[PDB]
Amino acid sequence: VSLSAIKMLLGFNESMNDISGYELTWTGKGFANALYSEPCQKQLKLQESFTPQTSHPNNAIIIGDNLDALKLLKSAYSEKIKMIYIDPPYNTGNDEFIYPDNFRQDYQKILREVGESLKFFKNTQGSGTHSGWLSFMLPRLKLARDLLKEDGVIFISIDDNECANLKILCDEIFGEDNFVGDFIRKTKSTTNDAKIGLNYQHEFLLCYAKDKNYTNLLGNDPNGAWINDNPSAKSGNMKTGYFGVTNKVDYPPVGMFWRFSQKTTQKTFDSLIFSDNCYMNQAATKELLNLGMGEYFTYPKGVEFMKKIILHSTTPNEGDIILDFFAGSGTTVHAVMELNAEDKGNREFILVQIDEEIKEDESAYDFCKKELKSAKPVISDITIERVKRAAQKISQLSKDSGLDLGFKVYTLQDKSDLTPFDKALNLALQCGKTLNQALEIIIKDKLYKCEDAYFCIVCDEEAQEYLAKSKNEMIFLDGYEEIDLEAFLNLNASFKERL
Amino acid sequence: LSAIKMLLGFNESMNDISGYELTWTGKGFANALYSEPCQKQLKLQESFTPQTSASKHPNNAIIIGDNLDALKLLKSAYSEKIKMIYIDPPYNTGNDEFIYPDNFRQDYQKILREVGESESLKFFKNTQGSGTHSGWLSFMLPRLKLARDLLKEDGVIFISIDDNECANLKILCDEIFGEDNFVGDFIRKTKSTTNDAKIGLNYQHEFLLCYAKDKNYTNLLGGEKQKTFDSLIFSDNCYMNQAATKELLNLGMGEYFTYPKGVEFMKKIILHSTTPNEGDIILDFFAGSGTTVHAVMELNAEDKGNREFILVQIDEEIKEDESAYDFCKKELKSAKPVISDITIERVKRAAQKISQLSKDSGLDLGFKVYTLQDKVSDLTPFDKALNLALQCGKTLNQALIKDKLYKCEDAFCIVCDEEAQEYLKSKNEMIFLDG
Ligand SMILES: Nc1ncnc2c1ncn2[C@@H]1O[C@H](C[C@@H](N)CC[C@H](N)C(=O)O)[C@@H](O)[C@H]1O
Ligand SMILES: Nc1ncnc2c1ncn2[C@@H]1O[C@H](C[C@@H](N)CC[C@H](N)C(=O)O)[C@@H](O)[C@H]1O
Repeated sequence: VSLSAIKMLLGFNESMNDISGYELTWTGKGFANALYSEPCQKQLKLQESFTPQTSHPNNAIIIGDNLDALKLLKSAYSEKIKMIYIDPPYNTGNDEFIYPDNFRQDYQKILREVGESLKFFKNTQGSGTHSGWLSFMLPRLKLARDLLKEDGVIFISIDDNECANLKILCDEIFGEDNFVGDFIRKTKSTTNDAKIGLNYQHEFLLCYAKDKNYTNLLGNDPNGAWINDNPSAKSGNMKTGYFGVTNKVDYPPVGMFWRFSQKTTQKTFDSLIFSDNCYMNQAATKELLNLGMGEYFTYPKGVEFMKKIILHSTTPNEGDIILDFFAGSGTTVHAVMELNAEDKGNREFILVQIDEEIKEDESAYDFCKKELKSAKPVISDITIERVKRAAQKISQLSKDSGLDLGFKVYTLQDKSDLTPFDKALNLALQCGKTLNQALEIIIKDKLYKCEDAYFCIVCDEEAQEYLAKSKNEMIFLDGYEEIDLEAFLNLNASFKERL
Repeated sequence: LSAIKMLLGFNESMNDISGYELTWTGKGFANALYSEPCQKQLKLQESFTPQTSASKHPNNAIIIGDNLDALKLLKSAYSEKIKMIYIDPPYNTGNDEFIYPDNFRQDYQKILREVGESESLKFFKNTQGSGTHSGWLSFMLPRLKLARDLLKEDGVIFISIDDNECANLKILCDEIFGEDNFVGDFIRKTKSTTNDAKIGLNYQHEFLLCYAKDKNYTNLLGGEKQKTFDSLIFSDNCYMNQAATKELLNLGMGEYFTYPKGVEFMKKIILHSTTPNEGDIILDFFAGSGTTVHAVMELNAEDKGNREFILVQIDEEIKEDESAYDFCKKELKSAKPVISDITIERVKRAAQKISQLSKDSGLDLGFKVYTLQDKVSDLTPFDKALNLALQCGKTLNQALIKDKLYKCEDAFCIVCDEEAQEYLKSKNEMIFLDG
């Protein structure tokens, strides 16, 4: 209710955007940055442990908003992730994007400034607009950066609708100097929307380094750091590769052929490697068709595509962790497990997928109900199932039992429906221990032990105190549980911590 | 410092209502320079014709000077008239870093209407020095706005660019042409194996952005407007940098321009964005080595089309350590070696070789060189009249009483006295007069 010569205000604002400098602004950016600093409200709850009957699994799938997962993982994975890959929602005309964080309680708590005029900003931010999509991506990218090791990188798939906004957002978050580069993937051969004579047939894969100084994307008689690698690769040397090597006849693993026959070794990541017909959308569709989940996931990425990203951004034999927090059909872990089996590596993975209702009219709905024992069909149901089937089919073909296709499923509960185990695993997470660090040994529904530290939940001076007559190891108590005085004090000295 | 707390806060609150926008230092002055009246006029410098076709007036033009002043000056006659623009502006890379030039102009008069040097001005030019985005965007804005004015309803603009400024460019064109009028982007493979792979990356491509004046009226098929324009067509080895440098070598100009585009690349662009027989005009106001018009000539000569071009090229002084210096000052006998010299010699050599291969009397390979003088005194009467005709809607393609009166189509005179007074026979001509 004021005077339309507010050009005063609009002038002062614009001149201040000049003084403030180069920056991509948009409606709601201020709150998106505040959501990033809010405490974490969630806790992990164990749900399932899948093995494929071989063996505690080094891999993990978390169900929930990736905003909550990442906040939760920060307590133990700050500067621990080797690579992040995310295929987020493009903000196309077709599947157009609604800003979800409107609804979060901590966002409405963040909106304590004024719960009236808010109607105008809702329309301005809106649906299919850039403001909503960018607000959504900001806090999650910031957290993703927090989880990267210094030699870590993040890849993000994107199309024309938000490529440029994305690149500029990542510049602001990761530092423009840490832009590694962009990869082009060919998506199709012929277009069907050739309305103006253009056959638009590609998308983008942006790569940012946490610290580009440490980035590397390459692919005598005494023992040394050579440790000769696999003599077989997934190649095309059918006849000139399937043959025979104390007597024992060695033949190459099936689906793979010998690298021999009856500086010039490193490979660079080429910015156009994915412009080849191999990485088109057709390839992914046939992959999920063949897992029987083709009715249920409409736009997966492709395995050989993901396999190459992983191969260039990770090492085979150092427990590199791969995080994908926009999982979808789980193509990333299908790639990880499949590459790990090929070079006999130990890559670990963390997957995140929100649990959004599948609508009744979708084919996956009945599949979830009937085939997947599910009360309310969620997208994570078929995420998990695709991973199961891939792990199961890799397991059948691969023989190495020192090869880990299992994972554990976790959900996110708002911070008494927690097991003692959930309570203890949450305390160990809050204490630096990670999801792969051996599912802490059980000791009597009250005390648990991870790596070489114990985690105490029902500090009733049972053998709890008598076992804790073992010195030289850190003891953590859950300070939000109930706790007996005499036991606390008798546990006298100083390598103890209540949290 | 406590007062700043709401200043930066009122700003955030104002940006929320302002909405989505790419901002940078000096965008406001960049938009004001667009609106400043044109300060220059044209002076004929040369007329070239390859073979004895003797087509006294070529329909093709080359303008030496600042594309900013050029487009402002073409805006009268050539508004909504250009069919396809192509520009390969400076990329603002790390080595060939880009300095903002426009703050040596009537940007001074604009800053005089503001506060003038004065302590505040030393703040804006410091935050906008050397290879910043802000200087490059401020530079690109007014010229891109003018480029839009000249495109016709069915016009498109193509802009080459690399990773340094792609995203900034895409967002700047969205604001100028409308996001809906974004056509698509094309990918050109640049090389096979890169200079140095410091981090194991082999970065081998660049971008070609396409915007339409009005995406409703655009057609990028090949014929008379069927074969589509594939967004990955230039990812083939055929369009790498080595092709282009191979062509300058073949014209004897290998040592004289550094990173030229390639003829086969520009040809396919012209083929998809223009009809062969309709007088479509191609405008390229970052001429460089003039690959663009080499391509439209070579293309007109195969399907016998009538496309016309307009080149603009700044007359930047070449320095004595660059080999083209000795070349311009002797071979081209230029008093001052400027990049436009080698622009025009490449166009000439290509017109020659194409002429010597053609058997077509009526294929137009010549052009006129115009220069841009501030005077607004060193203008011959025909130049005085050329500007007169130019501002009344007559195109440079159109040809204009012995130093007294001129007739471009059914119309102009500089000295309006006796001889012309009786010359009023051709009643109903609506002839124009100067001031
Ligand atoms: N807040 C969120 N947290 C976690 N996942 C989300 C969230 N929002 C959307 N997603 C999911 O991220 C996925 C986006 C997909 N494009 C991912 C594709 C996946 N790479 C594939 O190959 O199928 C969808 O499954 C989304 O439901
Ligand atoms: N204000 C300006 N007005 C006209 N030309 C300019 C201006 N600034 C830079 N240029 C020139 O535009 C050209 C940019 C080049 N990259 C174009 C190369 C050209 N497409 C080729 O194939 O060789 C350079 O020759 C610049 O000197």
